[PDB]
Amino acid sequence: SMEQVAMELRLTELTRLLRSVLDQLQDKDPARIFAQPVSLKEVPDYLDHIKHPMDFATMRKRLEAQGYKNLHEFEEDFDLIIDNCMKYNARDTVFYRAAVRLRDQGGVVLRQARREVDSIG
Repeated sequence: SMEQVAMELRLTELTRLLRSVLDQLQDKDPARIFAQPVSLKEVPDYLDHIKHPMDFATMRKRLEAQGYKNLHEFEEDFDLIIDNCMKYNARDTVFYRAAVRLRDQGGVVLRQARREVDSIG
């Protein structure tokens, strides 16, 4: 139907906007600490601690399949990246500290993303 096509176009357009958001957030991780999944070869107990792992590569896979239906779903995955890191790692670590800085810098980008998503519909 035409209604289904129009809904598909809206999802494609959201996908384009989320890809720009993802690129902007990932620039706030210049050390690439969050670029890839925590390796279970290297951190074999990770899944005993963290029940829903997340990372930027995994979000990019989901995004390119158009698997984010709305900005809430995308933000949920970004907050998992931060929140997982701040539980597994202590305050005095480069990991924890990178997550704080990504959270603080990302909030700015996400504040305007929410306005754009709402504005454009």
